[PDB]
Amino acid sequence: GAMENFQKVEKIGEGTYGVVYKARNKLTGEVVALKKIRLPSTAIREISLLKELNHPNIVKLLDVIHTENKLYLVFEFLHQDLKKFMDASALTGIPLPLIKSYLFQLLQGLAFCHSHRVLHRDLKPQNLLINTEGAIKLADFGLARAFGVPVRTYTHEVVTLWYRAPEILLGCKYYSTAVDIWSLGCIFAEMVTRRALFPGDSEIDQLFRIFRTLGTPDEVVWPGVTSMPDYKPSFPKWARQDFSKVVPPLDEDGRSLLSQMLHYDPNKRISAKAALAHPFFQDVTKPVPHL
Ligand SMILES: OCc1ccn(-c2ccc(Nc3cc4nc(OC5CCNCC5)ccc4cn3)c(F)c2)n1
Repeated sequence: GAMENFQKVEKIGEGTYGVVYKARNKLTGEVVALKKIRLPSTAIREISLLKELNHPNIVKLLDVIHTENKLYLVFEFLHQDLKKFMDASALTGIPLPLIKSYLFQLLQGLAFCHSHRVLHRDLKPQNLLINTEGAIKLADFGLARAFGVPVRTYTHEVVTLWYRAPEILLGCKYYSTAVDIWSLGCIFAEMVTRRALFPGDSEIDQLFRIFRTLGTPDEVVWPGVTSMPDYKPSFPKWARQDFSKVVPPLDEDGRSLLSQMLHYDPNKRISAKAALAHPFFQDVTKPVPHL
């Protein structure tokens, strides 16, 4: 069949929807990352369109193969993920110029996809892939619109809530591009501090962690919040903390940017385009990482 063209080399990992292998294309000679999803007509159309969603900071979708009750997604191969790099950099920290380069690149990736009205909806360090040159790329872009974001993965692993926007947690059915800015803000904070910003272990724990740092949202900061489906007037009313406490020793340009990425109101939250123009990026460079 179709899959006799790919030689499996090694197992990379386990995604939300299926297993990912390093593989060799026998006809072209290319080394690829092959995602195998066990199987929907609408999903096939939506995923096939992602072959056109091409940008240097988006993991290249080389092909989509629907065969034998399975969907194979053939991706470009990269060295490792940001999670491994952050774990490896725990003692010393990722240098600020490299954090800045990576955030700048990821914002370009978001600005591109958002310009075509495609959301990621499940950004997290495991979906950010790096090479030895200094590039970083977003993996799994567009798969959430095709399949949804489940509670558990295909292996029953808990899908993390740590990067989930508060509008999603409060039960908004209609997600804007702002949900990805929220997630990337949380990732930015984690790179700087070497600890997850909001490591919640349930929906309410996630919400209350957000509230304990940013203040419990009300009608002043977020018009309509008190009418949202999963909003309860019984939520405790926590005061907002200073960003100087949350992400030390990050400078005022970095804190300004982060604060705008974590605005409660999706309509007030900074866009990817606007974030690229932020003064934080005035001295941005492209360093080569220690991998
Ligand atoms: O524990 C440390 C360790 C062990 C092995 N590695 C590791 C080896 C190779 C790669 N390269 C890679 C992986 C990809 N993965 C994709 O999909 C998954 C992304 C996350 N969400 C689920 C789907 C898509 C395209 C990919 C392209 N290259 C790597 F990233 C890590 N790291």
